Amino acid sequence: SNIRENPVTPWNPEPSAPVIDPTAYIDPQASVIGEVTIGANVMVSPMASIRSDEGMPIFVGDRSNVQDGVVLHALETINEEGEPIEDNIVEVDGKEYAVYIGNNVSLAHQSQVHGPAAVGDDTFIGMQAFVFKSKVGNNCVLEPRSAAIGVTIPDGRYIPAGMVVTSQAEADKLPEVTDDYAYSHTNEAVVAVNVHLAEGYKETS
Amino acid sequence: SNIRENPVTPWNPEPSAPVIDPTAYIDPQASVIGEVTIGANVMVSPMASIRSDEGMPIFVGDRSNVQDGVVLHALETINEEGEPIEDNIVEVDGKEYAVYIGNNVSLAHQSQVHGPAAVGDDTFIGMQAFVFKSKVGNNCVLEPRSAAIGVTIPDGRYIPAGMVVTSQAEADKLPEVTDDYAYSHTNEAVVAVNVHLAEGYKETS
Amino acid sequence: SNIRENPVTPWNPEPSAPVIDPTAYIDPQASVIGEVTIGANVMVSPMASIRSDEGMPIFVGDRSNVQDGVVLHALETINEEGEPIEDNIVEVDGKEYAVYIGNNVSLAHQSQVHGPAAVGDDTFIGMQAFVFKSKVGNNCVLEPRSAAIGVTIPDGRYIPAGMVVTSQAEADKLPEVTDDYAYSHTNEAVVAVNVHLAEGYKETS
Ligand SMILES: [Fe+3]
Ligand SMILES: [Zn+2]
Ligand SMILES: [Zn+2]
Ligand SMILES: [Zn+2]
Repeated sequence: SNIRENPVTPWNPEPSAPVIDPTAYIDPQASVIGEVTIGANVMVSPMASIRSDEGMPIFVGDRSNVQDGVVLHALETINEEGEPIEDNIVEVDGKEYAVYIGNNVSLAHQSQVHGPAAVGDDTFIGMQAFVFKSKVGNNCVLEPRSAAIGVTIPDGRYIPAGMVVTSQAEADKLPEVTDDYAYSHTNEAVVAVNVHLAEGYKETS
Repeated sequence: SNIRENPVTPWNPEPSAPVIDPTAYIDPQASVIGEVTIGANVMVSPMASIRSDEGMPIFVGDRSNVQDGVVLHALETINEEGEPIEDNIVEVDGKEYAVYIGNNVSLAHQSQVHGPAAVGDDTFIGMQAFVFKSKVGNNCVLEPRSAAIGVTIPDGRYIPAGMVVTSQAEADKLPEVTDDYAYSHTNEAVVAVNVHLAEGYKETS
Repeated sequence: SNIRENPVTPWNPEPSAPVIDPTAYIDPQASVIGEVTIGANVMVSPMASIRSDEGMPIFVGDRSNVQDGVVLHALETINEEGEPIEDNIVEVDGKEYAVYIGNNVSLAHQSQVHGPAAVGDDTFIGMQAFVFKSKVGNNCVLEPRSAAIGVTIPDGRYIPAGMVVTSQAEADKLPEVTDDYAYSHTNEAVVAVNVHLAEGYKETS
């Protein structure tokens, strides 16, 4: 089966199975393993791998999409001594996650978000982009091949294609999304399309 | 099944199934969905995803190869009002495509071509490279980790490893493939090998 | 089947099947094809592709891990005339390989090692990183999105995130891993975790 429980390990005494909204579409060639919550109208495309086997949840909010070849995984959040590793946990609205993906977020083909990480609502994570040990605000755009490592990206900023942002000083000076910016409407178009695709694929299963 | 029709959606009243030449080899762990044409002696490797579900065809010419983990997909080419989005369509020899891959083209492991895009004959798209909203000429080489976004790459040029080309002024000044260039014969060697691999894999099915 | 022989071709008269230690865990959604040796306690994750069909072995040492979406493949090592192509072969401890991955090595999500290549013991190859025509020493760290092409990386060095190293002069001046370096203990933590994951996943099969 492509939707599976995680295994018993020293930090995981009890396997967890994914909680998937009935309106989500999970492609038969995607893999979803472990403590994962997937929200309404989410599309998970072929060859995506969402794997939550190192403790604590990976959450994917409503009307988000996880495109072909995308990987979601996270660093260990509970050591063998049962103790939570606080550095590897993100907090969003009073709850703890290994990876938090907000609502209306697009994770475009071959991108990767690796916990600890949070991605705010209405954000586009571009093709082949990378997010690790970072919090990405709402209404952001990571252009294709950009990366954010170890930083907080403020709401409404974009990272130009190919740029790798590793310092908070850099992240603080990223340009703003404006109406004339080439990717300012990309995420809303992509979300609308993928919500329709998920419904159409559901009608084939 | 790993070869599948695309779904019914507002822009796609009738599902299309892939048209695949009998001499092509499609790995059982690849995915090919929707309005896709695959030519003679093409090799499609494990974990590749070719997905044509947003309108108009993805074409892969004869003796081309689509290696492990490669993604082909395209932006919407027909809006919900049935109207063609001309910005998202490429024209090659009087025909319209969402993605056009020419003959004898190598899409090497983990690369991605995202429509609208065209790739001319005898071109090598290197490992992890990225092509989006671009036309790449014939006899070109994209070295590993290069990218072409929003540009036209003239015939016979190469992009050095890791370079991300986003402006036409940059693309116009790319170096030429010459006989002493390290990748000048790479594509022809790779094409010959993959044509033989496709035949050998066909004999195992 | 996801574990398969390679095909008969002009350079490969006899198919080879993978040799896999009984304590290794190969995910059902990974692909392993051809002349491949996988050592003890190795974890091979969903969507990884290890493909040895162009001659000579791909070796993955004990307690190594091959994470989601990783690709291992190699250039042709035997031409159609039966003659070994020495440029495309690496030698490690008196034996020849197309790709050699040492013991306790982590190939993190979406990375790729393409032969000819060798990766020494206790080395971390970071997320989305790329190694091709290179020898990477022991105790090295390739940070996410780094790449080494055509070079030898000395023992105990790291490549900063996003850096693409293509010249030996560059590789010779890479910084050293020290105890205060952010990734100095990452590989040992990741190896220990993955050895435990492999055992837990084995208990589900
Ligand atoms: Fe797969
Ligand atoms: Zn991970
Ligand atoms: Zn797409
Ligand atoms: Zn290859």
